[PDB]
Amino acid sequence: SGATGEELRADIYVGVVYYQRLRHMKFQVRSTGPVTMQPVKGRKRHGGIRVGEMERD
DNA sequence: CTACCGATAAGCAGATCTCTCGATTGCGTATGAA
Repeated sequence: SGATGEELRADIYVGVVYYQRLRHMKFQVRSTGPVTMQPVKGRKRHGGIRVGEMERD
C-alpha cells in the first residue's frame, strides 16, 4: 500500500492492457442573465434547466 | 295509416424523459422604366 506502506493481504492482479480515450469530455450554471420572461434554452447561451412535469410531481 | 325511437355498420380527433453538438432553411413568375 502507498499510505500505510504495509503489504496487502493478497497478491494483486496486475498487467498491461490497451486503453483508449473517448471524446465524451458539459457543466452549466446560471444565476441571472438571458430570458415569456422565462430563461432561455441552451448551455452555450447561458440558459437554464427546465423543471419538467415529472420534476414538479 | 303512422310518429317515435331503440335493435342493427361506419366518420372525426386524438394519442402515444433530459441534455449536448453538427447541419440546413422548397420551388416558382409578373410589371414597367428605359
